[PDB]
Amino acid sequence: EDGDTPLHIAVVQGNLPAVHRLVNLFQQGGRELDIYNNLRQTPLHLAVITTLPSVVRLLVTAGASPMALDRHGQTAAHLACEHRSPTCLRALLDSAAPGTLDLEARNYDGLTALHVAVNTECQETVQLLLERGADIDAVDIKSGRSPLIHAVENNSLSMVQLLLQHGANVNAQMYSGSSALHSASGRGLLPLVRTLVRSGADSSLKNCHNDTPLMVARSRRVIDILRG
Repeated sequence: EDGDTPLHIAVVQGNLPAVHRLVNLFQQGGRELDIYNNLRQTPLHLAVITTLPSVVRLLVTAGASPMALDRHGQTAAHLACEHRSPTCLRALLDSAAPGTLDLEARNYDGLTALHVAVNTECQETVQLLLERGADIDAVDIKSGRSPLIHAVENNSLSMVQLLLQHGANVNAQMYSGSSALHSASGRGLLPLVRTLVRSGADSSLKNCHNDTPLMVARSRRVIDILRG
């Protein structure tokens, strides 16, 4: 019955025993576990949102799909990252059947789980995604920016260091042809300029305006770093 979502309720109330009972009942009647409420959430979405790793494991092992989309096109993985929940992300990645979970999934905004994680600057979720195969250079359709460029624009030295550590292309360019270094240089983000240059950033790379990171240097201190 419409407005009847007993499994959704059991999840939000954190009642694992009830969830188990209901999962058994659903399976006996051929009912899908990926049933939507009026917010377009499945019970699995709710398990991640509530931060219940044990429930996530039960549901996924029982056949709930990690790829079912919510209202904003978020997969379970996307939701674990926006909720800064490494344990739920771990539960999902460990429980999913081989070949059923794709970390390159794009939400309606166009972002991967990695983009979302970097934006929260949660080091734990970023690390785990990267260890499990997430494409570190993936570019979302909206901005054409890699996670590294996102990190530089957010002025997060931690994320910049973490991504470079994991093999990120330091010379990736946006639609306009600007790189991470153009951004750091133009804004005078000294610690970032130092980190990018030592990691191999190309200071001669031209954008669509024909500008190089050297030409947009905000101050003499930046120029000094760029030139060594």
